[PDB]
Order: sequence, then C-alpha cells, then structure tokens
Amino acid sequence: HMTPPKAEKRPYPITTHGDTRVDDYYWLRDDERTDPQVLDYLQAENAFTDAALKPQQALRETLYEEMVARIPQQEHSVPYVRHGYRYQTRFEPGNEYAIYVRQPQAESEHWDTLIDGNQRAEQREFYTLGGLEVSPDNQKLAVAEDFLSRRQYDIRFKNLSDDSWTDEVLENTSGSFEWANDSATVYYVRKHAKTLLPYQVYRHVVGTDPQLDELIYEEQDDTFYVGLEKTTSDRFILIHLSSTTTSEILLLDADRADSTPQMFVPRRKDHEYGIDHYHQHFYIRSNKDGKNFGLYQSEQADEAQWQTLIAPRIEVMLEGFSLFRDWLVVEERSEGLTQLRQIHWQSGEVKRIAFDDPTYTTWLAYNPEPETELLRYGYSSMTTPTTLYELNLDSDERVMLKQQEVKNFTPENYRSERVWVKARDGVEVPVSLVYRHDSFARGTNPLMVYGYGSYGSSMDPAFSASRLSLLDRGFVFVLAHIRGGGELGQLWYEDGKLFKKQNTFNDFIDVTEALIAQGYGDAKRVFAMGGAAGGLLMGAVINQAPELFNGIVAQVPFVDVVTTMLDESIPLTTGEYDEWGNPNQQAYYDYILQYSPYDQVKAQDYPHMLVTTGLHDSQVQYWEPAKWVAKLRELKTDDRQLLLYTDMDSGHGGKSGRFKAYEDIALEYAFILALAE
Repeated sequence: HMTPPKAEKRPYPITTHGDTRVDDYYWLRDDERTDPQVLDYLQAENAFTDAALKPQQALRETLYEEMVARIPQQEHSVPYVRHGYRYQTRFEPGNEYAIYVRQPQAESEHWDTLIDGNQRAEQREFYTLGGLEVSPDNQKLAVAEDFLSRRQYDIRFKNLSDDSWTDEVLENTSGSFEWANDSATVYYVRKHAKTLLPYQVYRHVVGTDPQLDELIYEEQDDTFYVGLEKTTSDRFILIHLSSTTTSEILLLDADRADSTPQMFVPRRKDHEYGIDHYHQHFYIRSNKDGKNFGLYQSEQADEAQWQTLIAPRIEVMLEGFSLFRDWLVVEERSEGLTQLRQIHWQSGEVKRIAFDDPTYTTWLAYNPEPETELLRYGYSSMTTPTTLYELNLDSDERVMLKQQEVKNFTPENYRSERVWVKARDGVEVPVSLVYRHDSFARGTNPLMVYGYGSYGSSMDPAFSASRLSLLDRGFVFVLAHIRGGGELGQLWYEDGKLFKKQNTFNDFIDVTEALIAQGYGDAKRVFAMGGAAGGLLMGAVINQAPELFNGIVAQVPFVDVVTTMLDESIPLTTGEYDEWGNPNQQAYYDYILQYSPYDQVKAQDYPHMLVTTGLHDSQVQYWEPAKWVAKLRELKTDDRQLLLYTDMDSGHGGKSGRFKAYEDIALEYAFILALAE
C-alpha cells in the first residue's frame, strides 16, 4: 500500500574477461559523499523505513528500556597491579566516558585520577581514548586520543607529579606506542593521511618538538599492518609487521635511545609468527611446521635453532600464550571448544582448565605481571554471564574476581546445547543454541540463527544480556559455527574462504534445515542475522534458499563482491584478495560471481528483510546495501517489506553511543519480533 522508493536505473556496464554485467545502480557510489540524488535515495529509504516501522515504536521503547534495565549504570573494573601501582576503570551514572584511576600498590584509601574522558571530551564533538600507558618510572602518562572521529589518534604526555601536560602532540598515529625503559623515549606508528594505513615507526623524546622525531622504520608493502609491542622482559620493543598470512618482527633494544631495528625472521609468504621475550629466551608462536601453529623457544632469531615446546597438532589450534615465573599458559581450540593449558617450565607437568558447560568460551585475560602464580582468565557461556577468575597455577585454587551483573535475570530459566550437524558433504558443523526452558515446546519456537563465517573469526558461545529480549519472547537463539570461521581451527577457516567460500553458505543452510528437522524451531518462523562478512552470508543464503527464512537482518552487508573486489580504489579491497580472491584472475571472477549476492539477485520471492548501513563510516561502503535493496525492489516477486536503514550521523555521532547501540538492537529485534507474532 505504501509505495517504496525507486532508485533511478543508470545502466553501467562492467566488462572483465569478456563478461559484461550491467550495474543499474553503480551511481549510488559517491566517494565524496555529497551527490544530492545519492543522498535523496538514502533519505527516501530512511523515511520509508521510519513509516513502515512506525507501528513498532512502543515495542522498540519496551525493548530499549528492558535492555538498559539489565545492566548497572556503575561498573568498576577489577583492579590490576602493574609496576607497583593498582589501576581501576570507573563508569559513573550519567557519565559518557570512563575515568581511569590509580594508587600505589601498598595504598588502600586514596585513588589518584590518571584521566577523566568526560573532562577531556568537554567542548569537543567527539572523543575516543585509543591508548593509555604510564612510563616505567611511573612519572609520565602517554595518552592516544581521537577528537575528530577519523580513527587518527594524537598522543600527548601528562606529568603525574602535578597533572601538568607537556607541550607537544604526535598527530595521525595508530594509537600504538611503547615507552623505552628510560621513561623519556617513546616509539609510535604514523598512518598515511590518504590511505590511513599504519606504515611508519618514529622515536620521540617527550617534552621536545615532534619535528625532531627520527624515522625508525617504513613498511614498503601496504598489505602489512605496522604494530608496536613490548616484551614481557621489557628488553625489547617489537615492530610487528603482518599481512593476513605473513609476519615479520624487528627488535628495538628498549634499554637504549639510539637502537636500530634488528631483524628477527625475514618474512616468507604463509609463515605467521609472533614472539615474546622472557627468562633470557624468545618464545615464538609459529605455523612454520603446521597450520594449527606451534610454540618454540630460541636464544636467537635463526629459525633453524627454534626448539619445539608445543608441536603443531591437526586436532588442536594454538591461539595465544602467556608467560609466568613457573608456568607457560596457552589458549587452544579442540573439538569446537576453547581451552587453557598450563605447562611447568621445570617439571613439564601439564594441567588443563576443566569446563562443565556445552557452550562456553574461555580466554587469557589481562596478566601484566609475570612474577606470580595467579592467572587471570575469562569465562562466558550462553547461560553464565561473563566471569573473571583468578587461578593459582600451583595449588589449583580458583576464585571468581567479577561477574557481569545482569538484572531481572536468573540463569536456571535457560538451557543451552552443543549440536553437531552433518553437512551436505559429510563434514560435521558445530552449533551452539540457548532458549528459555518454561516457553520451549519442540517444533513451536521461533529460531534466530546467527552467523559470520569469514577471516577465521569464531562466533564463540558467550553470554548476551540483550539476547534475553529474544529468549524471554520464546526464541531459540543459535550460533552456527560454519566454515570460514575459526571454531575448528585453521582448516575450518581455509575450508570457507577463496575457492571454498561457498561451504560457509551451505553450512548455514545445512545447520538451519537440521535444526527445523530435529524440532528446535517452528519451520515458518526462522530468522537469521549477520553483519559485514556475515551480511555476505545473509545475502548468499537468501539468494540460494529464500524459502527457509521468514525474516532476515543484514547489517552493513558485503554484497557487491565482484565489483568491489575489482576496484583497489575501495578501502580494504587490496587487503581482502587473500579472503575472497582477486577476480582479475578468471578462476576467482567465476567462483566469486557464483555467490556475489548483488550479482545473484533474481526475480523470485525473498524473505522479509531489514538492511542497515552507515553513510560516514568505511566497514562495507554504504552503497553496496543501497544498490542491493534497489535491485531487490526492482526484481523480487513477493510483497514482503524490504527496508533500508542508513545511519546518517555525519561525522560519526559516537559521543559514547551505547545509547545508539541499544537503539539499533531495539529496532532490529522489534522488526523480528513483529514478524514472529
């Protein structure tokens, strides 16, 4: 009855390898973000969305208010000690930004303010704190702050003796910096003005003119991220260079002012490695001998001299490690589960952190001091709010330090299961799902199936407070651990990228069918959601199996895949050839075209869908979802509502917009709940 916006068709042929695709909405891309007909189409869609969802206004308010009422307005972080000081992060009621405090470790009573984001944000349009570190002598505070919302960070220095600031600002930094052990020399990373990619390391003397800063290193290859790190030993500052596949590390003697970069292992395509330095040894996590990584000890760089501490295993992905006085602690994945293992440096005694929950995540938390037997580690499950634990590595005594406070919540009201689905090619795909016990009746409950399935990112099963808004309205919430994700290790990822990317979409469909078939949800009330690379997932799945889902939410979806990946002028295209392929190669053009959602939209019936995007961001370019919705409006045969919501907030809007984050969830959940009623 309401006539949706109709974008002007401006046929734009794109020909590659003699293959012509006519893109009618190519013109919705405006890099300068000024063209008034481009804005007219986005505003028109926004008004259509506002008018279509007007009836859900009350439900949105109910969702918003009940989601905010679950969390406390306070939040004090768990205090940690580093270099003889205790540090706590403080969120006060009605405060937008964190306050950072500290006190001498032997002090109980008084806390000093390091920085109050609220006072730094005063008379500013935007404030992000991107970086915070005290010097080793505890006298100076290096802060990385963004006042412009360009994710370009300025570094300044505060003298903690009197709360006076130094005169200089380091501008256009990544926010990545390290103190030398003199508490006078700082290393920082400069980003390119145009491309915005970190490419330069400078040395700066605090209290001096940034013009005096020496260029320490320049990365010649812009697929390589430049990060700074500092070893557990404090002996080295690390220049960490890495593409998506390949690493290189240079050492800087943190004990001098005049150090030059010392090569560790020169880059070799598909060799990923990270290092730390402790107890006069290098520790290396490396995939040199297996995809699932190993851990090595060395006295020098020379790869040939690396002693195997932990050999790569096909069944166990080595994720990360921490170094303590008496113990190595590793984070691993096995059988679709995260785990922690400790190994005594002397005895070689192995202990495993035991976990009795089918759908949980565990990780190394922040452990800034190695001279301890106390390990801080995180835990979360689909039924158990996020917990910080402290484990005595020797006695095995485990104490809880903090729990995520969740109001109007009792954990016994909910059940979770790990399900395995045999995919169409016989591969076993894990699923994590959670629901309210008292409203569950097989074959009756609506289903919300969430996936990502790219970059080897895992959708690890953890607690969501916002999720309870679906769970307390009868929803079964499902994480589908599809290939392209990392849940079953490096091979799980590789079996859902490049010439295997289609397994990601097939796994999502196979998991959804099996869940309905086994009675976990109502076949006529199946919903799905995914964002960015997970929006690519939503886009392909509704092209390939439109009848499976009642309703979809596609957030900032990557849908114009072939056209975007043919254009290096688009931010990220050059860094994403190792994910999707380079369609300038006919083999990748053919394979990608087959799933590229924008290219595969046909005259068929589609689910109800809400599509989100953002005008003044950069994650997926705003024009992809806008072109996608225009082509869906042109071609789809059904009468169901298709909506595009474009976030207009011109710089960002993000002046601590967790208000906004909850508002977006309210809008998307109300859209889905209205469809499930």
